[PDB]
Amino acid sequence: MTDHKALAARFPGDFLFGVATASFQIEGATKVDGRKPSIWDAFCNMPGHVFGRHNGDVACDHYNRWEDDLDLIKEMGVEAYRFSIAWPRIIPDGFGPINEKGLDFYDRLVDGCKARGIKTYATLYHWDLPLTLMGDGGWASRSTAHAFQRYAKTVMARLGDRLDAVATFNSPWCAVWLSHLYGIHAPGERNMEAALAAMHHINLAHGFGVEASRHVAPKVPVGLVLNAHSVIPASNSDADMKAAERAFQFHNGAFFDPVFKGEYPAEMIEALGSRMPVVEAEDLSIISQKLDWWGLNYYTPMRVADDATEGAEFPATKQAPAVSDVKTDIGWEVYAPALHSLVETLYERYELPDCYITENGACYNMGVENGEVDDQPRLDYYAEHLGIVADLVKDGYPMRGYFAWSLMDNFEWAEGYRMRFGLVHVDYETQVRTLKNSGKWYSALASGFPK
Amino acid sequence: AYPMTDHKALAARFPGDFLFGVATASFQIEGATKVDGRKPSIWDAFCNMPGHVFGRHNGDVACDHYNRWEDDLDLIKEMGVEAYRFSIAWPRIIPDGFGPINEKGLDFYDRLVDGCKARGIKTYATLYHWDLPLTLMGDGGWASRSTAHAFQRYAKTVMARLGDRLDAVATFNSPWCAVWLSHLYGIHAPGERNMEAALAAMHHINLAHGFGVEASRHVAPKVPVGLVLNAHSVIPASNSDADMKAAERAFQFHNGAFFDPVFKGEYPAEMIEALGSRMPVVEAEDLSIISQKLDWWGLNYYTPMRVADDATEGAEFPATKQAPAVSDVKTDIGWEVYAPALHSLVETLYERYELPDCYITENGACYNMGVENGEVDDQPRLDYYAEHLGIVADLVKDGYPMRGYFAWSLMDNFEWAEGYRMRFGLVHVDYETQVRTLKNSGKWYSALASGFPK
Ligand SMILES: O=C(O)c1ccccc1O[C@@H]1O[C@@H](CO)[C@H](O)[C@H](O)[C@H]1O
Ligand SMILES: O=C(O)c1ccccc1O[C@@H]1O[C@@H](CO)[C@H](O)[C@H](O)[C@H]1O
Repeated sequence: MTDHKALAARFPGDFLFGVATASFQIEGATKVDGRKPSIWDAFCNMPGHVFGRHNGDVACDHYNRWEDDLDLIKEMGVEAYRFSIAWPRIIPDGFGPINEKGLDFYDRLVDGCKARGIKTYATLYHWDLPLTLMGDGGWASRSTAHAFQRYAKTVMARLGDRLDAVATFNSPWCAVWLSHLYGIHAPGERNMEAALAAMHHINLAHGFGVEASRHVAPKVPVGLVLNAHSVIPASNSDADMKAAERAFQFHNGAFFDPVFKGEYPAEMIEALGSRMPVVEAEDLSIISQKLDWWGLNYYTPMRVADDATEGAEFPATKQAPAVSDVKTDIGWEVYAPALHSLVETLYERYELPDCYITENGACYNMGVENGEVDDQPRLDYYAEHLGIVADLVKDGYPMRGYFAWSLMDNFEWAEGYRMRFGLVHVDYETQVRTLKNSGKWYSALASGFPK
Repeated sequence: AYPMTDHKALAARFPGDFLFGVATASFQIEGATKVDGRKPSIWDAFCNMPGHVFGRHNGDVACDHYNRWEDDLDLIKEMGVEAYRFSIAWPRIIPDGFGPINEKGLDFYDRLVDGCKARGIKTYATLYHWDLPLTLMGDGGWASRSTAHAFQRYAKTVMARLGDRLDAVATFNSPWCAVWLSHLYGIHAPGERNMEAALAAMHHINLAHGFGVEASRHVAPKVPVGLVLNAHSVIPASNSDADMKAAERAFQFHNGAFFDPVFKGEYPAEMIEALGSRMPVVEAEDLSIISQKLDWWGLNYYTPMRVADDATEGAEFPATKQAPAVSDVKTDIGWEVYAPALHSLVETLYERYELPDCYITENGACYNMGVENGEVDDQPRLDYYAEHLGIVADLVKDGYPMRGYFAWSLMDNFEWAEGYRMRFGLVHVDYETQVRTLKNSGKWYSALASGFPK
């Protein structure tokens, strides 16, 4: 289980261990140095969308504290840091003039990492769309993909000489369905037409980003970060099994199929295709450019059952109950085997590049007692899932690295600051960072690498 | 006694100094949404996001009034109509809501008002007709008290430039729409459905109105200040004690939310009992600022709001449901035509509230006929005007201070969630050619209005 020296023995000597973070979740300084609002600033500040109307004005104050945070990462002995770049700082209206002050912040951040021997994994888009782009229709408008194309080039032109890796998007599933169909994330739409348009334009923007990054910075390996869902049927009935496949096509295939097969899932196209935006002739060629790596985000299985309610929109599924009785403080089922079956399914179904676990972590809300944080269930979560990752390596899968999700407690989207995911406790009143016991344990594991 | 046109008989019923006008709104007619420093409004975003507006129609082109304004003023002049009521685009004047003033934006309305003065057309400006700068959504939009101060500063900036020539100014057009329809019902931008959001919008728009009144008089004390409201004509389904109570709750929520703070310096009591706990912070000076004396007010009327008690358990205040229509006549947008509801509404308001002079700022009808042989035969629109103008003349006879009337829609235009499909104009616009064609209703209105001032 939790014996780190024994766990470490199961990984190759060149395995990459990392910690990860996202711009709006930690940075604060929302109106500083030319930054303009993102769709999340708007979402937060409109009553109804976010717990307690919590916003990102301060968060972890990382914009000002970035040096201490980097020193913390070095002191933990962690080889890699994955962060996202705030489009609203770089090109504040989305289109329009470049904010060189904005590029400067990430320019210094990357330099600080280089000096400290910390490998840099940058994500171009982790949900903070500049608000002004909503004027054109946001992700529902194709022009937004070209705004992204230009943004991608702008960032890589400045950073591409030092970045160890880059990912275009993190979790299209959230930016697409959760944001435009379910109304849970910004901009909070609930419309199938809007969502399908967002779907294609995000896929297209990804393809634009790959291309742009390679024209300016060909040495930098390009990736895409996806929260692929481990879809588990409620039963072995034909009904529930056919449900599981429809769910897979809609929740995963909507992104994996275009990127890795250069097509949309056919059954999904039959049901939803007529409400999709224009797909120009070169679109799927651009979307399906070969990647150097991909990032898997995993937390919990997606248990589905057939939903035979009349007129139900594709995929016509409903939530099946948790088999495990272990749950995190946000209520997510803990079931590590669903990570093994997921990776197994994906590598059978698609031609994938090397894989990095880019997010895996757990919500537990204990704070500081006697200068320490006893977050044993988080420690246990990492041990179990890292064990699975080690199994996958054994089984022959190209698992090259693992990023622990959440360097520190932060703004957790619709949950506000109530749900803590970090390895490092952050006291929001004092901004004091406190390494948790899970973090001390992860640091012990990671410190031994590379061997 | 010999035959007389209806417009001449009608004209005899109005006092010699009655004011006749036509009216428009900036986003509905201007187009040119990305020139001369304009940044997007919440309606640009609403239009372009699939699901909110018919056909995803937007305001990019509209009637191209930004470029054809002189021709449109000439049309007004030729119609012999005394007054022009228009709105000013905040996204043109202060593109980010807060931030640098866009002089180019101000220049447009500066030249427009000069063109009206040069033509002898009286100018009635509306400062806000729903086109909030998109950037203000970053702070929460109308749900944030700061937005009220952003409006305040915008109002001041506008009036400092135009105040020497404007005949009247209204701060807002239809709070009901910007508040409930936009933040509770989800039908208008920004399309929220949240009571907490709506109550914040409610108070901050009431507050912004008061700020605007003070700002306008500070820098242009000569200009008469008003507020334009779509007061709903609430008609109970019956005189049962239960429907009667429903009608009063409906009145408090749909009208009193705005009339009580503005004209009585307080919110309706039963509404507070049900909703007060979810309202934003009301500071010490708020209601005295909101309730400043006005020089006039504008009534928007189209159709009645017929209500019955809604016994649905747990129903949110005011807990009413739609009651059946009495007339079977409807416009092409589906609204009951029922002119006497205008009479009972003005009666009700003048007995409940201490109100200044009244101008009918919007009255009109959706009918969609186009051009045939150079003409638009829109007799049902003409009949709507003649009948409602008869009600207005009746209200004058009955002792109410009705000082003027603006026919709503000078021209066919962008109709919000309906897009360009619903035509409200006295002037037809062919959206392919941008050709204006004065309709038969418009020629009739022109013949009436030209006689004034007598
Ligand atoms: O945000 C969600 O609701 C979500 C749900 C399922 C799978 C992934 C999700 O997003 C990741 O989880 C977040 C936890 O709140 C993290 O903060 C990450 O930022 C994010 O990438
Ligand atoms: O949109 C409504 O449901 C509404 C209802 C009652 C009173 C006014 C209303 O909006 C006004 O009517 C518009 C017609 O589409 C006009 O074009 C005006 O611009 C607007 O002020």
